[PDB]
Parts: sequence; structure tokens; C-alpha cells
Amino acid sequence: GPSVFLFPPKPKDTLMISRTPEVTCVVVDVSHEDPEVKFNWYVDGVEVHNAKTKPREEQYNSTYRVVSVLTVLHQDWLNGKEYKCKVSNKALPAPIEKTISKAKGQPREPQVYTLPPSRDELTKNQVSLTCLVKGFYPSDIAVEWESNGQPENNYKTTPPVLDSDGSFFLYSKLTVDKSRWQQGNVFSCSVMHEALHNHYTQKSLSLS
Amino acid sequence: GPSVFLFPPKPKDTLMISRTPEVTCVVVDVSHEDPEVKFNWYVDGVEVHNAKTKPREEQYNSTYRVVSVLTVLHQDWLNGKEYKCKVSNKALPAPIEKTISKAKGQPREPQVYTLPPSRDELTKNQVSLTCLVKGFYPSDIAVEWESNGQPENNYKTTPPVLDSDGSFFLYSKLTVDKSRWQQGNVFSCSVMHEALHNHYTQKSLSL
Ligand SMILES: *[C@@H]1O[C@H](CO[C@@H]2O[C@@H](C)[C@@H](O)[C@@H](O)[C@@H]2O)[C@@H](O[C@@H]2O[C@H](CO)[C@@H](O[C@@H]3O[C@H](CO[C@H]4O[C@H](CO)[C@@H](O)[C@H](O)[C@@H]4O[C@@H]4O[C@H](CO)[C@@H](O[C@@H]5O[C@H](CO)[C@H](O)[C@H](O)[C@H]5O)[C@H](O)[C@H]4NC(C)=O)[C@@H](O)[C@H](O[C@H]4O[C@H](CO)[C@@H](O)[C@H](O)[C@@H]4O)[C@@H]3O)[C@H](O)[C@H]2NC(C)=O)[C@H](O)[C@H]1NC(C)=O
Ligand SMILES: *[C@@H]1O[C@H](CO)[C@@H](O[C@@H]2O[C@H](CO)[C@@H](O[C@@H]3O[C@H](CO[C@H]4O[C@H](CO)[C@@H](O)[C@H](O)[C@@H]4O[C@@H]4O[C@H](CO)[C@@H](O)[C@H](O)[C@H]4NC(C)=O)[C@@H](O)[C@H](O[C@H]4O[C@H](CO)[C@@H](O)[C@H](O)[C@@H]4O)[C@@H]3O)[C@H](O)[C@H]2NC(C)=O)[C@H](O)[C@H]1NC(C)=O
Repeated sequence: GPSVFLFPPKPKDTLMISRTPEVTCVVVDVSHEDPEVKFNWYVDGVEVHNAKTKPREEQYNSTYRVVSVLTVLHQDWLNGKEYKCKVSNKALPAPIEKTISKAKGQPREPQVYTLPPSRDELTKNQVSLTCLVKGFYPSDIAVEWESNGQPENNYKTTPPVLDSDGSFFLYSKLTVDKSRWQQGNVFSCSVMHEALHNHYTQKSLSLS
Repeated sequence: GPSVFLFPPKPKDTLMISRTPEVTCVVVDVSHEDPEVKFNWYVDGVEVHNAKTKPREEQYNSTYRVVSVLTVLHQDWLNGKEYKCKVSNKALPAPIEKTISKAKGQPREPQVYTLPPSRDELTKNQVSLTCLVKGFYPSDIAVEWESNGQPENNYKTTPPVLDSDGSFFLYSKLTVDKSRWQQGNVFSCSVMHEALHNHYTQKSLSL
């Protein structure tokens, strides 16, 4: 029969009060013969009725895909409430239930260090600016780069890696033209995480 | 019926002449009623005969596990030859064949940079020494830290990450007591990869 996948809000959405975090319930392999789908939503067991469901969408493998979106409160998600999606369909003997909640664990504050290019890399046309983010827990986190108040997006960030003390670390690498570095332009690594004060910190990096 | 899993050599094994790279053919769920297992091995379609096979070993679920190991030549593996394991068993309508080979794609040479701790971290009891390895392809690679003729224990390396130009990068983080760093000890990041000259390079870092 059909299948359900339940997805969390984005970390940045839960950590910045101005943004709009959502939980999303996706149902796939919904047949043409029985396309009717009912969603029930629960927060710590209590039904809520503010979910928005989008219309059937025919796939290329001749099935329907149907999506329901629940807006969540920032502080409910961060406080560990459980979000349950129940999907009912004529083709299901019993409805499918999926539950999701924030990654558990005692929070630990990321330490954020910026590292300039190696001298050896200055022979290249482009150089690497590095942000080390370590000692954090749980692993949900957002790391971004900017300069003069504007996003610098030519970067890649590693997945979180479990360290030997049970916390996580990652590195983000921003590539910039060497000339911008050598001209003394200032770059900053921004980190958003539940265990930071105001859920945000920034560290700068430039050539002296 | 029985099942076959074919495993490659470890990348480091293929890169250093001192080591012995092997391909391993394991067959599981071999029955008591039909316990006989025959291996045939091929390299680019040509049968080879120097594989070493171990005797059946009964498992706690009352089936046998039987392993055949083929030693490979380092340069054959790196040159992309294909290794085929054919497994024959009376309980099989037809023999099972599995094939394995090195990852494809144009190789690219890693660039290796060591980075000292940030000034802000020097207030801590332990500090982080960083090895950036970038611009490499394929993603198979070994990264190790040493100091004073001995490997270091407290390091972790990220998985390879696909960069915007289609090569990979990673970072390796070595944690040492601040005192060792301040005393001027030299640390070294060694990298082994098929696209390096002699498949090896090293970069050092000290205060
Ligand atoms: C017929 O076709 C359909 C769909 O059409 C195909 O789908 C695409 C992907 C291509 O493959 C093409 O072939 C077609 O277009 C098939 O539907 C697929 O079924 C799969 C199951 O058989 C299912 O696999 C599971 O994937 C999970 C991951 O899903 C992610 O990621 C995939 C790939 O990265 C992506 O395609 C999905 O869209 C989904 O992506 C996320 O979607 C959410 C929802 O919007 C995005 O939303 C953001 O998230 C939050 C929400 O609150 C936030 O608030 C934001 O507001 C919001 O924007 C989110 O951004 C997306 N993330 C990413 C990274 O993209 C896996 O987790 C899962 O594995 C786990 O479970 C398995 C089962 O137990 C385990 O084996 C496993 O170990 C794991 O535990 C599955 O592998 C596909 O997702 C699903 N595809 C779609 C589009 O729904 C259908 O199967 C097929 N039928 C037949 C018979 O062929
Ligand atoms: C009776 O008991 C038997 C022994 O206990 C059971 O045997 C087990 O059978 C299953 C399949 O039914 C096999 O599962 C496969 O494992 C592959 C990986 O195996 C490696 O890693 C596991 C986990 O650590 C380890 O136990 C294995 O021994 C093996 O280790 C590797 O061995 C090689 C060769 O010596 C060595 O070079 C490696 O270094 C070493 N690695 C490590 C980490 O130690 C999986 O990759 C297989 O995946 C298949 O299925 C996937 C499904 O998504 C698919 O994506 C893949 O592409 C692939 O098709 C597969 O899951 C077990 O390995 C096997 N155990 C042993 C010891 O052989 C037997 O099942 C049981 N029978 C019954 C009826 O109960």
C-alpha cells in the first residue's frame, strides 16, 4: 500500500523567531482507484486542526502524491514536543502513523573558530577560508558566511562528525578570490544553534 | 539459497607496496544438505588460480560461511581491472557472479594544507590542529596524523565532501594538549591517494 514520510522544520526556521518552521507529511503511491486521503495531526497527543493540505499531484509513475503542512511554534519544537501525522486511505487496512520531534540530548554550546588560508595556498588564484564549529550537541545547526553584511555563498560545509568526547564538530569552507583576501576584506562565519545565547553567534576573519 | 558478497581491498592497501590488497568473496547461508562450494575467479574475463580459500565454518544459525580471498596486484587494481567471483553450489539453479573494480573517473591530485589553532582557542586546555585536503578525485583516500615517529590517537576526519567543481575535500582535526603545542612539538598530516606522486605526501605544523 501507500507510504508516509514525515519531515522536520529546517534548523534555521526553528532558531530565528521571525521565520516560519513547518512539519511536512508526505504520502506517496496513492492510487488513482482510491485517491481519497485524510490527515489527522497531533501535538503531544492532542489533535490540532490548523494543518493545510495541498491537492493531489499525479506522478510520472502513475501514482498520486499528497502533502499536508503543519505550522509549528518555535518554542514547542525546541521544548521537545512530539508531532504525529496520521494518514487514512481506503487502501490501508489501518492508518499509518509517523511521529517526529527534535533530536534529543543535553545541549552543548558550539565553539566557533575561524582559520585563515595556509601560506602554502597563497600561490593559488583562490583561497580557502575555514570555520571550525566544535563541541556542540545535538547536531541540528546552521552555518553561513557573509561579508560587508551580504551572503557569501561559495561554500561547502561538512556533515557533523562525532568527536571523541561525544559532542559534534564540522568545518565550513568558503572559497574566495585571492585578491579579496589580500585586499583586507572582512569575512564572517555565522552559526545558529539552540545552545547559543540568542541562538546566534558570528566570528570574523581577515588579513592583518 | 546461499548469498554472495564481494568486498574490495582497502584503499591504503592498494597504494603502499609494503601492504597486501585483497578482494574477498564471502558466501553465506550454505546448507548442510548441499555444503559444497566452488569458487572461480576472473580478472578482466581471464581465469586466475592463486586464490586462497578457507574451509567452511559453521555459524550459530547452523549454516556455513565460506570465504575465498584473491590477492590483487596493486597496479592491476589501480589500472581499473575487473575482478569477478563465480560461486557454484548444488542448491543453486545457476551460479552467482559478482564483479568489483576501483571507482571510475579522471583522477585529481589532492592539495594538502595544515592550519594552526585559532588564537581564540589558545585559552583552552586542548587545541585543534587542522589538515585541509582538497581538490581530489576519486574520494578513496587515507589521512593520518603523527608526531615524533608515532601515530597520534585523538583525531577525527570528516567524510569526503563533493566540492562545486566536482572534486572532493575533507578536513582532519587533531586534538592535543595545549602544553605540547606550546612546547614546540611538530605534528604531521600524511595523505595517501592514487593521484599523488608516489601515492603519498606529508605536511607539518608547529608553533
Ligand atoms: C513513484 O514516485 C514517487 C515520487 O516520484 C519520484 O521521486 C523522486 C524523488 C525521484 O526518485 C523520481 O523517481 C520521482 O520524481 C516515489 O516516492 C518516493 O518513495 C521513496 C520510497 O520508496 C521515498 O524514499 C524515502 O526518502 C526519504 C527522503 O525523502 C526526502 O529526500 C528525497 C531525496 O533526497 C526527496 O526526493 C524527497 O522529496 C524528500 O525530500 C524532503 O521533502 C521535504 C518535504 O517537503 C522537504 O521539505 C522541507 O522540510 C521541512 C518540512 O517540515 C521544512 O519545514 C521545509 O519547509 C520543507 O521545504 C525537504 O526539504 C526534502 N529534503 C531533501 C533532503 O530533499 C528517506 O528518508 C527514506 O529513507 C528512510 O526510510 C526508509 C524506509 O523506512 C529507510 O529504508 C531508510 O533507511 C530511511 O530510514 C526513503 O528512502 C522518496 O522520498 C519518495 N519521493 C518523493 C518525492 O516523495 C514512489 O516511491 C514511486 N513509486 C513507485 C512504486 O515507484
Ligand atoms: C547466519 O549467520 C551469518 C553470519 O552471522 C549471517 O551472515 C550475514 O548475512 C548478511 C546477509 O543476509 C550479510 O549482510 C551483508 O553485509 C554487508 C556488509 O558486510 C560487512 O559488514 C558487516 C557489518 O559490519 C560484517 O558483519 C560482515 O562480516 C562484512 O564485514 C566486512 O567483511 C569484509 C570481508 O572479510 C572485510 O573486507 C570488511 O573490512 C568487513 N567490514 C567491516 C565493517 O567489518 C552489506 O554491505 C550487505 O549489503 C547488501 O544489502 C544492502 C541492502 O541495502 C545493499 O544496499 C548492498 O549493496 C548489498 O547488496 C549485506 O547487508 C552479513 O555480512 C553476513 N555476515 C557475515 C559475517 O558474513 C547470515 O545471514 C545468517 N543466516 C540466516 C538465515 O539467519
